[PDB]
Amino acid sequence: SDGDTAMKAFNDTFWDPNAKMFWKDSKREKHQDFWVEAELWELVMDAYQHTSDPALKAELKTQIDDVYDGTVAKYGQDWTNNPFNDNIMWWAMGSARAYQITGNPRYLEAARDHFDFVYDTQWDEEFANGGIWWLNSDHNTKNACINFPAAQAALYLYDITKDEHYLNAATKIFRWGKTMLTDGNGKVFDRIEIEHGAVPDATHYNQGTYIGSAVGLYKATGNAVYLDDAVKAAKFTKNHLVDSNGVLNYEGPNGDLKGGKTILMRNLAHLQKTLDETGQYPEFSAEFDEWLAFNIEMAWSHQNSDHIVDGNWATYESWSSAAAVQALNG
Ligand SMILES: *[C@H]1[C@@H](O)[C@@H](O)[C@H](O)[C@@H](CO[C@H]2O[C@H](CO[C@H]3O[C@H](CO)[C@@H](O)[C@H](O)[C@@H]3O)[C@@H](O)[C@H](O)[C@@H]2O)[C@@H]1O
Repeated sequence: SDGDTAMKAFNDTFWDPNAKMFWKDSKREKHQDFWVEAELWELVMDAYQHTSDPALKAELKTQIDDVYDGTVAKYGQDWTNNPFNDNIMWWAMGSARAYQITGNPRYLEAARDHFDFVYDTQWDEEFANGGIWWLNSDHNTKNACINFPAAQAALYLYDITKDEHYLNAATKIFRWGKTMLTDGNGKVFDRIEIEHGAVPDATHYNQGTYIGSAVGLYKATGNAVYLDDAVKAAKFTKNHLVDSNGVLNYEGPNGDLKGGKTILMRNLAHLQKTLDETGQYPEFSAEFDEWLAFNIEMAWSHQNSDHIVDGNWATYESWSSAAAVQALNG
């Protein structure tokens, strides 16, 4: 598959087998940032699930354990001192998925311990009747980039454990977030600050985690209202966070946002699979599928001679270049 060629190329260009970490760029001077490494972890897991090449599948399965090992070697196992609740939760969510694939108890303990630290200590009802703080060092804002990923992490932990506590957490987080961090119609706000209120800046990765938490809640509950929520957020994305030809936007120069199409595509694939399997929203499903295929082909067609795609789809960086690889590993 094109997904096989894209992932092997991405590994050949950016994977460091000594440190067991991705390089940040094609100069190979520094390794990827901590949180982005959890998102390239998930990319390896998504290529693992996508490929029907059994030799590549087995090599990616090994790489799932190596990405964790390289990160724990550099940083330790206990990430609860990191001041960013979102740094912790990206890795808790990756760890839950690694448990689903491998069954290695260390990944369940990592996921649970890190999720529980954030939800139990950083969910607050003093400010705005709920929601998780951005930071554990200072409590001034509650952000989409911690709240929707936390919901997703809780839904993985519910799927793994069937402990209803995790479904209750996912539901409480998502309900609060739809009320306080969206316009009620699919546009996901960046954050809500104590002093200055809502900041209605939308981005690919916050549309993405909203969509993924909504689809996950649909799968856990069978309540169609959650798939409606996902559809409205996908429709916002396809009509607003795109150029005039319908290609998803380039969000640089911000280093966190430049690769956010990676997180968006991952979640849009969950919505695509669920609409295809359920027959929900069939008119939207057919149009969504056409729009995704157009985007994936615009990514495919943007490769250099080493089969790496820079994130401006309309020196190569691993986060920016990851989005095309994710798009081809739906
Ligand atoms: C947590 C963790 O990954 C840490 O390493 C990151 O530094 C941290 C970044 O999050 C902040 O910045 C992003 C991007 O902010 C910019 O884009 C926004 C959307 O357009 C805009 O509102 C903001 O003013 C900036 O221009 C935000 O998306 C986050 O909410 C947060 O402010 C990770 O959160």
